[PDB]
Amino acid sequence: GTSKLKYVLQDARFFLIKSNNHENVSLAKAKGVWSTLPVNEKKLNLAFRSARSVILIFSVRESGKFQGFARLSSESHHGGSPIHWVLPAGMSAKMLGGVFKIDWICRRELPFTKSAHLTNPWNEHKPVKIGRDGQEIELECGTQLCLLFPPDESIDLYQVIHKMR
Ligand SMILES: CNC(=S)c1cccnc1
Repeated sequence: GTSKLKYVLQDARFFLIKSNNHENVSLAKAKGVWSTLPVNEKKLNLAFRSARSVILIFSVRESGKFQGFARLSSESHHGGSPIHWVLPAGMSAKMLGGVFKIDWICRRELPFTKSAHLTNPWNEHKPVKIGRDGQEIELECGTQLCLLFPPDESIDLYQVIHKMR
């Protein structure tokens, strides 16, 4: 193991991403990308410049689980390869902001039952599973949440560490 993981998470910022469906998380995992609404895009871009790592922790709504976590490798950009997201009913692709590149750190799931002892000070100390899309997770809570995930032995954090700057 957990030492490189702890190194990547040191002084990181953490954001809860609430996905409407599994398809979008599958796309994010396959293509290494995420796109969010402008209100959250602006926050993530600010955070990316502010901290050595910005971690997105994903949860599919109504799944009762987190599906993994990833580190931003870029601010958002426009004009790249299109992504055929399955958007919420009533939302068009033009309503999204730009695309963030992300490097997955863990593609394994974690059930909410395992995080019940973790509360988020930045959301009224409610259990960390509770939060709107884009809710920031305070450092200690976010670190402990990430350390609860099963180790993902398919991941080598060597290349992620070299991106930290
Ligand atoms: C791929 N991004 C999706 S589906 C989304 C929708 C609404 C808010 N944030 C993100």
